[PDB]
Amino acid sequence: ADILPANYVVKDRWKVLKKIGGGGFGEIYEAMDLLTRENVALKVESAQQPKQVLKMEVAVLKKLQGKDHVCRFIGCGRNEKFNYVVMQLQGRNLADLRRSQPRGTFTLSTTLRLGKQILESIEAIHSVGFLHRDIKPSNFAMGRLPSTYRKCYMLDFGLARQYTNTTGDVRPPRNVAGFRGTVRYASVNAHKNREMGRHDDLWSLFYMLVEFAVGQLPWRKIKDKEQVGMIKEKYEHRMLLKHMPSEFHLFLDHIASLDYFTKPDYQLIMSVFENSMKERGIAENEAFDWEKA
Ligand SMILES: *CCC(=O)Nc1ccccc1-c1cnc2[nH]ccc2c1
Repeated sequence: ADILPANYVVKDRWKVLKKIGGGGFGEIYEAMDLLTRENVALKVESAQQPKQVLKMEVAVLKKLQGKDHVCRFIGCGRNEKFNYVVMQLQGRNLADLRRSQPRGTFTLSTTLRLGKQILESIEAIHSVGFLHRDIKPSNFAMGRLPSTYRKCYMLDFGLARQYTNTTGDVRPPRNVAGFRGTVRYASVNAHKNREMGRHDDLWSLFYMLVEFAVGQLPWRKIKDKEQVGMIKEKYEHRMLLKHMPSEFHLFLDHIASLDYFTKPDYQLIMSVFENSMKERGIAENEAFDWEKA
């Protein structure tokens, strides 16, 4: 049930090499560019598929050309079997690198640095009027190039939603909106099936880091969406920060004090990182855990 078989050629330029991603709403593929000879990420959506998501993916991707932490947009096109998008290919994702770590934990060096780069791409997308809503390790990756290999990127805009309007006002929230994502990094907003904000992409960020440092989350074992929520709804979030820098009592207070509407203070959270980095002699020119330096 693969949309393209190998050695298929889209638009006489992109020879499919293998599948690399699947899911409900599309398949992803490594392709050789036959024009420019580099390889590339070709994502594809069935033409008939009900939930025409890819197109909206390609709008976010296009508004974000210019920004860092975004794959270069190569091309898109549709025909009577599948719609396609072409973009730059990236390296190991964070989930996979995190598991590679002996203890399943990054140093605080690598965590705080990742922190800074993930937060930019979040602000970035907020800036062009979209929530990611599905923020997780496996949704970020590293470059594979001299020019990018120490660069962490953002993948998927599948679950993305616009929160503004044509001008720049905040769309009104739905009275309900059913969480459609990954439980482990879901806010309590999402568990309560309330319309997600920019703060909810920042809750996700918060929990991602805690797991990169500490190496686990309280609920990591559970897969019941409802349970997890009830635990997260009852848990003391300061208990996570017991082995984490004291600058993360601010990040937590800040996001616990936001709603849908209220814009987050991105600079504040960018400091919690840069301060904690400083009170620890951590430089950006430091190696990452996976590096063999
Ligand atoms: C530059 C993009 C990259 O390396 N990864 C990628 C490439 C091509 C298509 C998709 C992705 C991607 C998109 N959405 C996703 N949702 C879950 C996982 C992914 C990966």
